[PDB]
Amino acid sequence: SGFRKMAFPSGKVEGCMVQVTCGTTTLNGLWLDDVVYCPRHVICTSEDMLNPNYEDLLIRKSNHNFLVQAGNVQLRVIGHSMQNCVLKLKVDTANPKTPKYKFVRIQPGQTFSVLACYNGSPSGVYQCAMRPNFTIKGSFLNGSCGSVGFNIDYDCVSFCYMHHMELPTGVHAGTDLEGNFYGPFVDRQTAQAAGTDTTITVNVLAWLYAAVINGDRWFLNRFTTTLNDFNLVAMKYNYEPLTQDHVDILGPLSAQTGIAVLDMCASLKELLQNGMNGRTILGSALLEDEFTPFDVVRQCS
Amino acid sequence: SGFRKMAFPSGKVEGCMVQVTCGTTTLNGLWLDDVVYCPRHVICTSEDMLNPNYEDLLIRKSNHNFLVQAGNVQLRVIGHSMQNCVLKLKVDTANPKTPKYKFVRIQPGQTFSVLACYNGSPSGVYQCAMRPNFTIKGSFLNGSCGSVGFNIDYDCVSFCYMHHMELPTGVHAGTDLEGNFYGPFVDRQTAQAAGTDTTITVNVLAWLYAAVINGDRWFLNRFTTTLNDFNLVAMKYNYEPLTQDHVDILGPLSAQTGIAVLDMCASLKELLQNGMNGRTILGSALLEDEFTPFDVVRQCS
Ligand SMILES: CN(C)CCCNC(=O)C[C@H](Cc1ccc(F)cc1)NC(=O)[C@@H](Cc1ccc(Cl)cc1Cl)NC(=O)[C@H](N)Cc1ccccc1C#N
Ligand SMILES: CN(C)CCCNC(=O)C[C@H](Cc1ccc(F)cc1)NC(=O)[C@@H](Cc1ccc(Cl)cc1Cl)NC(=O)[C@H](N)Cc1ccccc1C#N
Repeated sequence: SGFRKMAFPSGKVEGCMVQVTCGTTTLNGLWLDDVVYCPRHVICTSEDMLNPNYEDLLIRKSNHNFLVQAGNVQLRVIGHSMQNCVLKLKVDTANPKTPKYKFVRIQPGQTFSVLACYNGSPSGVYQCAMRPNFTIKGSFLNGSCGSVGFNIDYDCVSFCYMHHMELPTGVHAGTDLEGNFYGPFVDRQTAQAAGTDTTITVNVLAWLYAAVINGDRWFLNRFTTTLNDFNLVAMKYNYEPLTQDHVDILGPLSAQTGIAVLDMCASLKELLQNGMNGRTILGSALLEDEFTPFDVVRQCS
Repeated sequence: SGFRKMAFPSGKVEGCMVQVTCGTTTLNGLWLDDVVYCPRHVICTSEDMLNPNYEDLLIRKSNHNFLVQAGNVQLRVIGHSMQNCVLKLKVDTANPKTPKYKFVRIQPGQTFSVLACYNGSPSGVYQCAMRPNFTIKGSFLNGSCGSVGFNIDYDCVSFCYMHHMELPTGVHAGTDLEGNFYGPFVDRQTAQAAGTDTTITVNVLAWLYAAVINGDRWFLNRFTTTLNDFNLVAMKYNYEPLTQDHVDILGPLSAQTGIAVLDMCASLKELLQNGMNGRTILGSALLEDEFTPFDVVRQCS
């Protein structure tokens, strides 16, 4: 029992992290087979960063402009190309530690694990949700660009995030591994804002179920509700509307506890109108919304 | 910027996890050089577990009673010995992925990373504090025994925890890697209770500093206090007394923010007497006490 913020084991990704240097700019890259993936703004000087034209800047580059280091062993770049906002550097050596992997794009409210790296050296691991406004509330310092986010599924690493920048508000923005940004952001050093965020309702309910499974029951009640009347109370408190497929995914948890989703929605409604009266749920005084139904099942099974 | 619950990269430990089987009992072991470490209660049947005599049970064992699996490759046991509550199995192959390592015992309030494993296969990573009553609030299912807790320091893994049992309250108890239990627990299946827990004051203050560094300032005040008057308010709220060496460790954070420790203690006092009035600090509605001053510096530097 117990419920913790849990990341995937990071070793399969650690064996892929390299250091990509161009000019005086150094960030992290991802070495899979004979290709290295990194953020394209590594080809930028500090002045280029204000209003870059990346097709121009890459055209003015040669393979020998790129220093790739897999630890102390420098790697030989034999080709380079752009894939939207990620740079691809072809190297002469396939990575012998390349795991089975996919490039996948995740939806808002889905979670993943981040391997925060600096100078190609992994330094920390944590869990993250993609917020509804397409930012992540990460933990990232200078040098972290090129750090990746991933999920693991039977020894296959699904890479879903590459880190590109920190917004003025201190939240973080990046791309998928094909270089398409999440949300309406671009890779240039201008003060960009995110839309207004919202609470991931389905995740809050998954976490309420985790609480019952771990023996926290004080918030439960005999009341039930309908799907339509709950969503009326969501919008008032800045919660996403609950769909019927969201109820369906919560099916297994509802089964394992004997608490219908709409029964649990009634308890959520009460917590929103009245707060917690100084009590906690799974060690938190807030409704936590960064655990998916899948994350809960994985930890409670 | 940002502040997340952060674990150490787990790859160096993943390369050490094996599956130790005796009879019908299977748990996780730790393979370093030519020795495998696991919890000694693997030599117990379900009846032995009630009131075991481990010197008797090990004496009745031979090397061939122990099945060790490093993945699919079975390992050859050539010797066995007991080290308090951990079993040592000597194998014929040194682990080629053995990292540089130490066995260290941690103090209450110190944190570490847990690699939760099942059948010798790593499945998740999270951070933990050793509570003042010598339990950890972990996340562990059947099969997790033998999972280890560790810190990393310049590619040296300091192993500090092996998981042995879950208490009736759902908290977890284990040993150091020399097999000495943390706290007053023993490896037998009886309902054991932990002493009363307390909040790690120095960690709460480290986390308040992390908040200021990340721009959360609403809780600050112009008041200051003395070391003696603060500790009077601690005991009333079940907080550990603050020592002068605790102030000293908080030195660097106090310097980096311009907020003397005793100035920050005044803000803590106010939060305890008045609560948060519905506001949050670093995404939490509670005073978090599982980040050490070291953890904060590492993430804010
Ligand atoms: C107290 N606290 C919570 C308040 C918030 C303080 N927050 C910052 O000061 C980060 C600033 C915020 C900012 C400022 C001016 C702008 F106009 C745009 C953004 N942001 C960067 O400095 C970008 C500029 C940038 C570089 C490259 C591209 Cl493509 C786009 C942009 Cl916006 N630097 C990176 O993100 C680096 N690569 C990685 C990095 C460096 C320093 C600090 C964090 C990180 C991360 N992670
Ligand atoms: C809703 N929820 C929060 C309420 C709490 C429910 N909590 C439990 O039901 C776990 C029980 C609690 C218990 C019950 C009777 C006792 F008399 C002693 C302890 N505890 C075990 O079942 C030990 C018995 C045991 C085995 C070996 C030794 Cl040396 C000592 C003991 Cl106490 N089993 C392990 O710990 C396994 N190895 C690993 C394991 C198995 C199942 C579940 C969790 C874990 C973990 N982690």
